Amino acid sequence: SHMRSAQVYRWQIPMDAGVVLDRRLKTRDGLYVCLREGEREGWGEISPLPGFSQETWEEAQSVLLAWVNNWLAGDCELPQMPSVAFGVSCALAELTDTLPQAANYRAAPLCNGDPDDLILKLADMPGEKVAKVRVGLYEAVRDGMVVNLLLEAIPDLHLRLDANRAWTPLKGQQFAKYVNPDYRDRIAFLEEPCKTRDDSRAFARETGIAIAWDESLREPDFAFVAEEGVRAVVIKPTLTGSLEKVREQVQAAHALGLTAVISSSIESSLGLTQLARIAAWLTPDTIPGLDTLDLMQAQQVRRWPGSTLPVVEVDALERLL
Amino acid sequence: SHMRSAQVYRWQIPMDAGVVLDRRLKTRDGLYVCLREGEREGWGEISPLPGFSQETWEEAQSVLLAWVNNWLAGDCELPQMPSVAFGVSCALAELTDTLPQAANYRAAPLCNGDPDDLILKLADMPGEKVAKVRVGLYEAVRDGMVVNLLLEAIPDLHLRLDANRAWTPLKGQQFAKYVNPDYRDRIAFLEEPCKTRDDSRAFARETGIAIAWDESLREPDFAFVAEEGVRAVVIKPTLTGSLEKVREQVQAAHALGLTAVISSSIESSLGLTQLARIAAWLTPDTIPGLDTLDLMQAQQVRRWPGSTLPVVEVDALERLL
Ligand SMILES: O=C(O)CCC(=O)C1=CC=C[C@@H](O)[C@@H]1C(=O)O
Ligand SMILES: O=C(O)CCC(=O)C1=CC=C[C@@H](O)[C@@H]1C(=O)O
Ligand SMILES: [Mg+2]
Ligand SMILES: [Mg+2]
Repeated sequence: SHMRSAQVYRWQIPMDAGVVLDRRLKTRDGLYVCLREGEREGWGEISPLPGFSQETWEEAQSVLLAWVNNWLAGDCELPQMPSVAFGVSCALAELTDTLPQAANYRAAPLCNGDPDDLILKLADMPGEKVAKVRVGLYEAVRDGMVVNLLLEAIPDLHLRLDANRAWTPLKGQQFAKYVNPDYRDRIAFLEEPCKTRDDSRAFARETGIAIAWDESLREPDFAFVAEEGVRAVVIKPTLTGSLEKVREQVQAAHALGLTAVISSSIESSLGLTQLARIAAWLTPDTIPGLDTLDLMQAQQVRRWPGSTLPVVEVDALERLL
Repeated sequence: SHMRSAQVYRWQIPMDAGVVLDRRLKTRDGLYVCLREGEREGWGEISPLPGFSQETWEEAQSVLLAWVNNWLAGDCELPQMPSVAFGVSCALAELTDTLPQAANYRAAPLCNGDPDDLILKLADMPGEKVAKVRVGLYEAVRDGMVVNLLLEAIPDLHLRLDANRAWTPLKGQQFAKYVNPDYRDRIAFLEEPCKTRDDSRAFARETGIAIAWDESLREPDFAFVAEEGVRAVVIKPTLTGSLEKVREQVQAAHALGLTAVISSSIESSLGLTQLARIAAWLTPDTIPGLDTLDLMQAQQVRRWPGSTLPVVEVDALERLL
């Protein structure tokens, strides 16, 4: 039986109180697609992220439904709208059993709070110690002092930092000055230190601290480039597009000797598990940036193994078809 | 002096009689941009190709002029229309002296006609013997017999072939059957043998004859993929987009162990010389597919070294600004 059918689900997941993204997030709104052909089915998540995605939830819903209406009649071109392309391409890959299963469902811990308490937490980590910490909220001196404390405390810690383009050149300098140069190599990367990319490149070259691009990847005219100081790229599939485009970006990063990190756009557990599979497959030696499930009050449909959050089943979701 | 100025030229170059592309081409219509900032200038060619480019000459002219009007005020986003993106990005690269100069202005000879006469010509070739021959005009038996004759005649010849998606699986088989399996390795690649890409992939896997993608690269949803039988990709910048996108595609091809060939879209001598520079830079060990200048009755502005065609100078071209 080659018979095609499909369902599209619309949903809202309550966020934990206080989730910040410069702006608060109360609810995660999104969509699932389920595609079926004969005995097989595949799922994907279409959840554009407010303030990051160009498209809204409602625009994505429209494009998704139109795409599904075509697919039901036979193969068609992928959507270009990135959230929809991501979710549909994932569902297609599951249908054909070409998105691999994974042993490991990994995430770099996203950490905040009292520095000493974090030291205690990170020292008890098994395996390679990688954690992600936001910078650029406090002043630069405080950030540099705290990073230095963490790195001095745990000799095998490697920190990913993210300034979300907060800094001027001077603030980047004030930060770096407080990080012991003998530890700077264990900043695995600092995402988007400065307001402009040229200022970020100068920060990297001048301080020796490795940077990564994140927001930059979605800007018009971005190109993958090997350049002194850039050590990594952060690929957020929901903001990027198809699974194949994601794969092309990982490949581009690796060809240039750059680390490619698969990272969360605050997807539901369904999309997060798929990101975990993408990471285990395409970036097997890079822990992905997926530690956002614990910002949410529930899982849906597909479980992240080990999570104790309650699970909303398919039958409780709103159906559009 | 950081003062910006620009000129846009519109032109028509008469083609030699009988140039075929399933359809005749009388004239090559196109555009140049010249960008100047202080003491520096850069040039590029914007010449969409009828039947291949989505955009027309006139649509490209519009987009180019609008882009130039922005650039004159300061840096802006590149055009997305591929011919315009190519030409503008080339001009920008020249402005900053980031499109390298080249020693060699190379092209794989594009050959036709009596097989024996071609044998004589190719035997007198200095250096590595690579030539390109069209297939799929004659019947498949004739094509296979002639390819076999050429390869048997010249032991160090490597042929690039192009069927322009002419064949069914059966025609591909009729062709292959007449090529001695001991010589098939010296078909460097056969571009687009079959009407569908799946049929082309099966041709490659089943006959052992390497294929290349050309037209496929510009189709929606193309992805760069290592797969048995695909050995090369043909990148035509005018049909592709920016110099940076071209560079990304070469990089993608090389990461996958594929040959990347920079190829002509029947540009004027100006654009062809730039393609030659792109090839010497990005694909230093791959002779580019640039042997189309001798289809044209004149060069303009920039000379291909060694050509005896007359040169139309800048002062004879129509100016739009
Ligand atoms: O990359 C990760 O480790 C987790 C995801 C993450 O840090 C982010 C997800 C979405 C928006 C941003 O707040 C933030 C980032 O800039 O990387
Ligand atoms: O690639 C080359 O060697 C020369 C250019 C070439 O063969 C082509 C240019 C433009 C259209 C096509 O006729 C043809 C091709 O399909 O590669
Ligand atoms: Mg980031
Ligand atoms: Mg071709």
